[PDB]
Amino acid sequence: TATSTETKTITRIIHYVDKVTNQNVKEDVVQPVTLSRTKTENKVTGVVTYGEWTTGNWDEVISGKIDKYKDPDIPTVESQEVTSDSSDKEITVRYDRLST
Repeated sequence: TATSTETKTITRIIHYVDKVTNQNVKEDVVQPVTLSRTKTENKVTGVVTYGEWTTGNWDEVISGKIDKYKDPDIPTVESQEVTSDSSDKEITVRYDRLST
């Protein structure tokens, strides 16, 4: 009965770009969540059993105001539950320059 732990990381990245030029107007926000489960192996029979994975959450991220730009298309990126079935995500928040 040998016990070990398996872990994996699921990540959401938020990008902030100019709507037209696609230049990044803010630093990326990177949200890694590391889930785990127990692994039990009988070394005589070779039988391996796995426990349930933990769960996580990508936190809400408010898109800040940037000088010279209108309000972002997405004012806030919502928090999201992360499970072992979740895939990595990328979200792009877009800012358009003032009309002036």
